[PDB]
Amino acid sequence: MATFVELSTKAKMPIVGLGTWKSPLGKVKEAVKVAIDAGYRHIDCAYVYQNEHEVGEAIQEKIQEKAVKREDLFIVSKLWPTFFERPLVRKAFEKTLKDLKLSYLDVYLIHWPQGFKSGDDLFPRDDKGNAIGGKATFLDAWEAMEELVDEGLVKALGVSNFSHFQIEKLLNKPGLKYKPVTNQVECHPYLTQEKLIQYCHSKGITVTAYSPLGSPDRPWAKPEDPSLLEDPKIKEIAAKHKKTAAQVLIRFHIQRNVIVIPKSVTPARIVENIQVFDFKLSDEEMATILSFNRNWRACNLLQSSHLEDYPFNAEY
Ligand SMILES: NC(=O)c1ccc[n+]([C@@H]2O[C@H](COP(=O)([O-])OP(=O)(O)OC[C@H]3O[C@@H](n4cnc5c(N)ncnc54)[C@H](OP(=O)(O)O)[C@@H]3O)[C@@H](O)[C@H]2O)c1
Ligand SMILES: O=C(O)COc1cc(Cl)ccc1C(=O)NCc1c(Br)c(Br)c(Br)c(Br)c1Br
Repeated sequence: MATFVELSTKAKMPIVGLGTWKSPLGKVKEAVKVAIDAGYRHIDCAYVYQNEHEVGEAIQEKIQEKAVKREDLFIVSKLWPTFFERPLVRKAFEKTLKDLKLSYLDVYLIHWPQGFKSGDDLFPRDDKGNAIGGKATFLDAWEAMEELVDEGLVKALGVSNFSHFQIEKLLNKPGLKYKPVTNQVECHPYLTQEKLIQYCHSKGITVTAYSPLGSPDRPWAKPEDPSLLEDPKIKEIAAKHKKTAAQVLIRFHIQRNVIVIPKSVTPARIVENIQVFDFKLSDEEMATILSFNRNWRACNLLQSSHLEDYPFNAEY
């Protein structure tokens, strides 16, 4: 189904993908199967979601049943920041690839720019809940990740939650073998990322929008927190096309040429979320939606600010 966004490597990244954060075991498998049936080809995964082994089962089921070919799939995973020391990059990725039951990843992302204490405690923190840093940096990680590409275990590298300063830091590293093909960040009408998107696009870096629906199931959600799916102005635009709010929030990205990865394990929503290629938001509707920016992050902590390379203090 989906149209694509051309990467700098000329690989074609499907513009709508399936999110898998918090997709439970015993539902993520069916989620993936339904999505591939509905025409999804891009699946967004991560080591830290601890459900890649169930994602792997589903992908293998559908390739073996002729529903899809491996080369038409676009599989993305992410390296967690406790594994930034070189030998741990390899062991984490190998766990990821084995779980996914694949011979290669299409894209491997640095999940978060700050290094955390190395090892298999994924969330090292002090008593007060603040992150514990490790000395390895995202540049150390990138180095070991470039080997995976040399060996063809990964077709391309990317970053996630990077501000333009840290991408500059990355692109200006003397000795860089490969460049990031995407920057995966939170993006939606409340956090429109105009400056970051402009920046990345000018450096030949695509943007992948995460939490496009305002991530309404996030466990740290307060009832006073803004809710994009219930936003009357968003709902007004959807009604105007006889579409759902989710469909408008997804199509918003497509029209900015931004890749977008709504998560669902509900078959109807998964199908709904990819029916976004039969309407168009007008120029005035795009303008209106863009105006909703209030720099609101659904995904934030301030529990790791004390570490170097915190991405959200910068303006973009
Ligand atoms: N790189 C990063 O740091 C990072 C951070 C956050 C997220 N992620 C990626 O981005 C993906 C998407 O973001 P997200 O999971 O935070 O939240 P999201 O996709 O904005 O929203 C997910 C929530 O919306 C519900 N939903 C999905 N479609 C719907 C629809 N059509 N109508 C009403 N509700 C709907 C889902 O419910 P059901 O599942 O019950 O259907 C789920 O509760 C993640 O799954 C993950 O792959 C990456
Ligand atoms: O990546 C996903 O799909 C799910 O993302 C999450 C899931 C949970 Cl339970 C809690 C927080 C997030 C999240 O904010 N991720 C982006 C993010 C990460 Br990563 C890290 Br590390 C830090 Br520090 C900060 Br701040 C932020 Br913002």
